[PDB]
Amino acid sequence: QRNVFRCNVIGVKNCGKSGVLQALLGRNSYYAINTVYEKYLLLHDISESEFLTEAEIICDVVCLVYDVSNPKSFEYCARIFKQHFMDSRIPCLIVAAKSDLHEVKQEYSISPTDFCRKHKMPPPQAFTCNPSKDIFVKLTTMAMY
Ligand SMILES: Nc1nc2c(ncn2[C@@H]2O[C@H](COP(=O)(O)OP(=O)(O)O)[C@@H](O)[C@H]2O)c(=O)[nH]1
Repeated sequence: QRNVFRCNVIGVKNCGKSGVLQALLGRNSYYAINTVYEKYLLLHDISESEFLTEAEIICDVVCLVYDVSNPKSFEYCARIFKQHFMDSRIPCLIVAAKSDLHEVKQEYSISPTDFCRKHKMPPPQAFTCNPSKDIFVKLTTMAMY
C-alpha cells in the first residue's frame, strides 16, 4: 500500500510548471514533494523538449498543464497525451494554468473540455499561483486507483 505518489508535470515552456511545484510547497529544483490528504505527492518538472524519454513517461498520474494565455499551449498537452498516455494504465489530469489571466481560445481542433470528455478525463482544472491545494488532492486521489 503505497502512500508516496509520483506525478509528471508536463507542458509548454513557461506555461507555469515551476509555479505548480512551488504551490505544492506553499508559494505564490525540478522536483517538489509535500504531504497531501496522509499521502506524499512527488511532482516532477518535465521541461519542454522534442520528445519524451521512457523515464519521463512513467509515473502514477500525469498533470498536463497548459496556459490559458498561450493559445499554442494546449496542443502540446493533447499531442503528448495521445502519444504516451492515451493507451496507458496511467491516469491523466489537465490543468488550465495561469487562470487569473485572460482565457484566449486555444488553437486546437478540439476544445479542452470536449477533449477531456472524449478521453474520460475530468474537466479542465483552473489554477493560479496568485494557492489552492485542490489539484494536488485530485492528482493524489487519481493516483490512488
Ligand atoms: N499570471 C500568472 N502568471 C504566472 C503563474 N505562474 C507562473 N506565471 C508566470 O509565467 C512565467 C513562467 O512560468 P514558469 O514557472 O517558469 O513555467 P515553466 O518554465 O514551464 O516552469 C513566470 O515568469 C511567471 O511570472 C500564474 O499562476 N499566474
